[PDB]
Amino acid sequence: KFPRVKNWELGSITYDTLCAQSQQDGPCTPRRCLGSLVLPRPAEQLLSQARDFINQYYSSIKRSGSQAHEERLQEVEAEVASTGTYHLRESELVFGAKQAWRNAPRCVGRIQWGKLQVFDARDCSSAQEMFTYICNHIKYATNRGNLRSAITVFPQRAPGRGDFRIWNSQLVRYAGYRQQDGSVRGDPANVEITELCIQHGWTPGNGRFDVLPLLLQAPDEAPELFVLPPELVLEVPLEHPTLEWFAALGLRWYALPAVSNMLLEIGGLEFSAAPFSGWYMSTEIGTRNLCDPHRYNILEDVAVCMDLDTRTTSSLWKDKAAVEINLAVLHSFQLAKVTIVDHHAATVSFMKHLDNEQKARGGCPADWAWIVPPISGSLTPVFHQEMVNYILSPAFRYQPDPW
Amino acid sequence: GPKFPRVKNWELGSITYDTLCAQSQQDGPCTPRRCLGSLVLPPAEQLLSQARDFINQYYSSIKRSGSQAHEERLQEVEAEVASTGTYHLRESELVFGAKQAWRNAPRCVGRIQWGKLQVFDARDCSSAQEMFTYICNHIKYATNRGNLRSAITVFPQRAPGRGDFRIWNSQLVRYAGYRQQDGSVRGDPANVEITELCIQHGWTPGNGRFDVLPLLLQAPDEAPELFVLPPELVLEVPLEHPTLEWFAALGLRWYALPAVSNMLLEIGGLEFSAAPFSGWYMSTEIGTRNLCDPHRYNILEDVAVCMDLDTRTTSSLWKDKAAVEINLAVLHSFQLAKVTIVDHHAATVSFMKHLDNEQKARGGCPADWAWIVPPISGSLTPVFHQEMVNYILSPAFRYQPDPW
Ligand code: HEM
Ligand code: HEM
Ligand SMILES: Fc1cccc([C@@H]2C[C@H]2CNCCc2ccnc(-n3ccnc3)n2)c1
Ligand SMILES: Fc1cccc([C@@H]2C[C@H]2CNCCc2ccnc(-n3ccnc3)n2)c1
Ligand SMILES: C[C@H](O)[C@H](O)[C@H]1CNc2nc(N)[nH]c(=O)c2N1
Ligand SMILES: C[C@H](O)[C@H](O)[C@H]1CNc2nc(N)[nH]c(=O)c2N1
Ligand SMILES: [Zn+2]
Repeated sequence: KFPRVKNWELGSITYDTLCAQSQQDGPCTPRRCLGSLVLPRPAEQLLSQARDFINQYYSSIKRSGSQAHEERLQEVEAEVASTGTYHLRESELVFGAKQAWRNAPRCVGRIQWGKLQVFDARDCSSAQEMFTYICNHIKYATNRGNLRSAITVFPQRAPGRGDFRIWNSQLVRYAGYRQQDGSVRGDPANVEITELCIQHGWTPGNGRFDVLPLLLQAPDEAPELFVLPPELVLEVPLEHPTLEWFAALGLRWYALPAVSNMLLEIGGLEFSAAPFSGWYMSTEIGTRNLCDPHRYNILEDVAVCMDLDTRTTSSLWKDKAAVEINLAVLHSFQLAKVTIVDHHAATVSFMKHLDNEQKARGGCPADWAWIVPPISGSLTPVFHQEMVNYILSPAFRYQPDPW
Repeated sequence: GPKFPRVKNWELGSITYDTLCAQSQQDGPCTPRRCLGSLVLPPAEQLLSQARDFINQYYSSIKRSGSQAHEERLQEVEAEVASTGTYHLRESELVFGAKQAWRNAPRCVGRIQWGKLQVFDARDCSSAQEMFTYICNHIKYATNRGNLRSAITVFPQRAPGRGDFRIWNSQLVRYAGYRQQDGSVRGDPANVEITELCIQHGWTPGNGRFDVLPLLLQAPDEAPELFVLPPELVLEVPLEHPTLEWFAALGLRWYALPAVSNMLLEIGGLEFSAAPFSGWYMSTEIGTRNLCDPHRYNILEDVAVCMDLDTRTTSSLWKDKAAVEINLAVLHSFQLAKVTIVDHHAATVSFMKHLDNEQKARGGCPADWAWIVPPISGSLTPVFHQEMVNYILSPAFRYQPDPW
């Protein structure tokens, strides 16, 4: 019933009892484990999800069974009975957003979970207003390089009405231009979104690091294009502490990691546009974004500037170049006074979070394959830590692309 | 469309479906409620159905399903179980089964080599002394003066009303771990218990960082007997670095032959409690895990100090830098010494070729992503980007409790 979780570096053992509170099935069965997969393959339901969330909320403020708790359940029930849905109070919304971050099994930054600035954008009626809200989010979150975690929450989904959506997967993303020679200029992950922007009237550049406009969509309307004021998008030129030629590569990356295509679920309510941001863990940039074969793919270039032997895998040229690239990102961000956390510091804080959560809730949902960094896996403490994965609500969730 | 797990490669955008998992007869640890896949360790009628299933697998592999010889073997196996409670594998059945168990092992990245496995039948073994002889032969053959060859030696199966053949050591070759008076450990902390067991059984212990352990071998219903491997049979490689000249002065070394000796080999319901197998190392096994794990030799800080790195801050990436050079040293030294080894790049590439082979041959391949992805430079290898389905097929290798 209760999974036994072991750390193999320390020999310590916990028991996850929190998993029992999961109301949603993952993709695994006793026959086969599908844990390495990236994506998933009435009014009484909503009401039960609502009562549960409201119960969580009043529990969190040490007010269970109190009159305001009882009265709040009646409101929710009254509203659902009459309208098929209900609405959250701002304080409840704030609670729900923090819990969803807390419950996100793939996020290594969760030690920070209680410190989230929540912007209520539920009074938004147009793409233009979404743009204003997003611009303020970016300004606030970026804070001249001293990054602060934030989420802005747009109006919830409603029956038989189009969703508010941000079409971009992040608020800040570099264009990928499919050249005719089959190659890709810029970021290949973004070829499609780049093409949608062009179709909807965007004048493209021809750089490797052209910041994309946002396609914002108000319900049942064509999306609208919005260029971000370049002074809002903080960026960090990449150079290397000891290799002078590195800066010549023309490499750079943006400060603000803001996810804008995930769905936020709270108490049965769904928020289809609720962009959030924290700060980068350096491997996301140095390893995945810059070195993935299907991304900027710079490994061989850097390796050659380092005069390494590309001819054979056994010279570990890839491993060597990857380390210098990650060191460059960390150095550069530190020099530009922009918040960043290395994979060692991050995983150490995550272990502390696991311990905090073990005492607070009896467990912590974690996706080992995502928590372990893409380089130097076993060099970090989380590699040696068993982990249980499961879905708790409030939750962040993937959703289909609006097109 | 298809009612089977959809598996995606995110580097190449290609998709497959695993139909093979439908053949899984054993539940793993996961449920729809929670995934437990990161966990390291999470009656005649029964035997007969396992036996019938294996015999069917065997006759399929030789393309004789439905044949007279197929149906006679089924009747032959059921008769044996009916009168003895158990049965016995033909020689070629054992060879097939051993290979299929390796082919089926979700955690082994070396499975491209699965068809090339030398199977030594030792089911006639009747003493601990004889077990030692068979093991020495295995080591000699498998080591082959550095030109390593995959092999397994199969000792007699569990018999009802009789004690097991057991090799107490977790590997045929492992280094002693001596608990110190200050609480530290000299040698390999992984092997402290087995080391103390060897001493309790009369071994005269050394006091180096790399003393080869003797073997504790247990014949049925007898106390384990102790055997020292003649040093010339145990091939070792002193570790040096191709450019850092001081690395050789660290006096680090590792053994050539990676031989797992404590796992249970299950075929058709028959259980072989002693069936040691060996391949060749993937270099990260030694350079990253054995040498840099905090609870193993833990040499990262020592090497980083020699490299004059800033060990006072995480953001200098001193651990990453040191780990790279250690792995390079491992590869460089094995190659210099002409001892077979494979780096994590070549290994993972070959495993991808294996996935493609198995997709065509069986409609999938059970694989443990957390074990297949190497402990350094994960996303720089192609397997990181490959979704993987994990499930238990049989024949299988399984963990089994330590015999003490
Ligand atoms: C404060 C510093 C933060 C750090 C260092 C951090 C770190 C990370 C990292 C490295 C990932 C893996 C992403 C990937 O590799 O694609 C991740 C995932 C995730 N994080 Fe964070 N995060 C932070 C803040 C936040 C905040 C404020 C939220 C929400 C309010 C959040 C929610 C999530 C979610 C839902 C995922 C999974 C994304 C997906 O499945 O694509 N994180 N985090
Ligand atoms: C020929 C070259 C081989 C290579 C490069 C190789 C590689 C590996 C590696 C890297 C692991 C992970 C073990 C760990 O990290 O602790 C592993 C596990 C495993 N291998 Fe191999 N292997 C090879 C040959 C063999 C052979 C001949 C067999 C059996 C017939 C085998 C069966 C297994 C099994 C059962 C495991 C799981 C071990 C466990 O769970 O503790 N491998 N292999
Ligand atoms: F096609 C796809 C289907 C599912 C997921 C995919 C890639 C994994 C999703 C990216 N995951 C989040 C990436 C990201 C980017 C920027 N910031 C964060 N971030 C910020 C705070 N915490 C995480 N995360 C592609
Ligand atoms: F206490 C424990 C409980 C379960 C597993 C554990 C460690 C993971 C098992 C070691 N796994 C095998 C390591 C190994 C060593 C030498 N050779 C191989 N090998 C040889 C061919 N293929 C793999 N494997 C401890
Ligand atoms: C197939 C595999 O699950 C996929 O490559 C995962 C692995 N772990 C990851 N971990 C993080 N942090 N981010 C990712 O995108 C992925 N991708
Ligand atoms: C907790 C985690 O499951 C454990 O440390 C695993 C991770 N992946 C591994 N992968 C391999 N190849 N070998 C291992 O011993 C482990 N250990
Ligand atoms: Zn699972």
